This record gives sequence, structure tokens and C-alpha cells, in this order.
Amino acid sequence: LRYLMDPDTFTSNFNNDPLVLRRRQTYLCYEVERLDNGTSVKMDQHMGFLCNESGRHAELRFLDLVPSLQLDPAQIYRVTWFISWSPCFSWGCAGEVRAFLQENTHVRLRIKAARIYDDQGRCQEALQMLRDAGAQVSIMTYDEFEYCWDTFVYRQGCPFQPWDGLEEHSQALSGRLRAILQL
Ligand SMILES: [Cl-]
Repeated sequence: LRYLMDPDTFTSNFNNDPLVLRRRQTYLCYEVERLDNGTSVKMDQHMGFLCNESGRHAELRFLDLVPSLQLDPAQIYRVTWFISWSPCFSWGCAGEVRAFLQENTHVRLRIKAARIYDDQGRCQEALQMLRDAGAQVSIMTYDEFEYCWDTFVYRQGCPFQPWDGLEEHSQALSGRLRAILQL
């Protein structure tokens, strides 16, 4: 988490109010944990946040920087995404992440999303495609919002202050997502 996110930037885009639908940007905070001897090893050079740049969505910009992580293909790494939009909202995004998981079987992808975009169409199919490729997808609760504020945000020792309806929004979003991925 070398460079920290602007705090006002964090609250705007990670707000989970269903009645607000901003298409401004999509932020992805990432951390890679190596799972070894009953613990999780985390390196600061494997942490940070991305957004959409050029015509490359944040989920695909993280896949690009995977070789520069110098991961060991003989060990188990768990990658976590804290993402401010529905996972793989862009076209063809779920297919690349699916292919990536098939090649790098030493990687476990865990996706914590501030919200989802239930279109009952292709965005809903993208969420199920990630599940079937092995990804573990769930809605961010107060825990995840507070953790990112402490971990990725330039807070200057200030505590996380939740916005109105954070828990109500999260549980309703959680209920819809669970119904989508239920089997
Ligand atoms: Cl969930």
C-alpha cells in the first residue's frame, strides 16, 4: 500500500447506495497473501489500488501486473479484490479472468464488491462465470469498508466513518448476489 488513496475519492466511489449509479470510475484495491504454515504472508509491494485506465478495465489491469509480482508457481497465493463496482462489468472481462484462473491454478481469487449490477442479463452471467471459474465473490460489509479505509486510504489516523444506510444497502445487495450465485 505504498501510495494511499485520496479519502474523498474512497467515500464517493465505494458508497453502496443502490439509488446512486455513477459510471465515473471503478477502483480495485488488491492484496496477495501467500498461504504457508497456518498463516498468511503479505508483502507491501503486493498491495495497492488500480482504476480504469485507457480502454483497460481495472480487473484486467491487475492481471497485467501479475508477472511483475514474481509469484512462485509452486506455492499457494490468495488474491483479494476490494472493488467499488460490480465485478467484471465490462464486456469480455469475465472471459479473461476465467482463462487466467485456468492457467494459474496456484492462485485463488477472492472478490469483495461494494455493489453488483443485477441486469438479469450479461452482467449477472459474468458474476456466475467468475464463481464457476473458482472465484469467491461476496458483498463488502462494514468490515471490508473499514479495513480498506485503514489499509488503502490516506486517512492520517482518522477512523472510518460510515455513510448513511451502509449496512442496509449491503445486506440487500448481499441477498441479491447470493440468490444469483446460489446452487
Ligand atoms: Cl455476499
